Amino acid sequence: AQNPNCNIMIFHPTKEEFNDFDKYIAYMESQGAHRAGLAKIIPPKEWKARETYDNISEILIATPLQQVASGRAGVFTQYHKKKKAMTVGEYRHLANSKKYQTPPHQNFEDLERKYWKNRIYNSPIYGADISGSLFDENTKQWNLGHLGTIQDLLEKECGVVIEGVNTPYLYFGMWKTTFAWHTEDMDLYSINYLHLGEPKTWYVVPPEHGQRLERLARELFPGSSRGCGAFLRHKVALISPTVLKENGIPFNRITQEAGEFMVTFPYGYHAGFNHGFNCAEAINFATPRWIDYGKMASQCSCGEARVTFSMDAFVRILQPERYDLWKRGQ
Ligand SMILES: O=C(NCCCN1CCOCC1)c1cc(-c2nn[nH]n2)ccn1
Ligand SMILES: [Cl-]
Ligand code: NI
Ligand SMILES: [Zn+2]
Repeated sequence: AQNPNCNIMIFHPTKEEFNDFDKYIAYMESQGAHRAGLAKIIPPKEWKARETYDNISEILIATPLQQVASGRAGVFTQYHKKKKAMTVGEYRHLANSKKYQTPPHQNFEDLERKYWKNRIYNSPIYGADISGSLFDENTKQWNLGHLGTIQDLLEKECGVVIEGVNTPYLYFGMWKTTFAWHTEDMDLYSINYLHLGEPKTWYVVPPEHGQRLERLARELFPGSSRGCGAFLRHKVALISPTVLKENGIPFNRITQEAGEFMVTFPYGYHAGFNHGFNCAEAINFATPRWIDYGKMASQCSCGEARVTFSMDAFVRILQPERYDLWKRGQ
């Protein structure tokens, strides 16, 4: 079996290998990449996402979110407090101000130590899930706005015809901006491109051990767990690497730099944080291997995890027994 220890693998495709997205995902899986839950792809040197990031400051962040924590340094939840709209220009200036700027630090390890020690005592602000794309129209390989849609995959594999669209989203982050432990909706894949700015650190649990993380989260967040079996889909819970190690949870970590793609695989739980001002783009996608994960994915039906209208058809076709209850929760 390939990649039995479930290590995060890093790939360096040639321009020739970068010309067929689904073929290269399948190649990475033939080498065991999916067993880690996450892989890094470094594009060939000749490729570029866009020629210049001039004027990015004109994009509007309609509802910036302030991430307020509760709990202890290694085990906390975060809630989002809505802020007034700001442009990316205003947001970048805020990210770089004394209150929010990255602190002096020796290396990535020192910065990670500072994050887990101090995150709960600050409330960083970020822009999340902004529909849009920063790829140039003339970028033909790995353009997240021109990938095959999840609907077309489902129609090809199952012979069904469904409504819905699949479009990319932008994220603007700053030091300590945090993404909570989660898998994707319907346990889909995701792909994330870091367009500009400072790095993003990722943590990931192998899909074959995802239930261990779920059991620990129930133990550590008992009130939250009681409302909803699938409360990790609320995307509110953080658990540090030290606490994961104390409790025997298998995981890995890797840092993504500007110009690099990260792919998350079906049922790979992930979390992480930004080092400083940056801009990323992400979209969900599917392959034939995803279908059996989609059929078995847990659902939040308690109200909290309000989803996209695209997800209705996925539940309706793949999980008919669950559909009515899930709908009541929407
Ligand atoms: O999957 C993630 N977020 C949830 C997407 C919600 N769906 C459903 C609603 O429409 C947008 C897509 C995520 C975010 C980040 C991240 N990177 N920088 N900040 N956060 C990293 C890894 N995963
Ligand atoms: Cl700090
Ligand atoms: Ni994600
Ligand atoms: Zn719920």
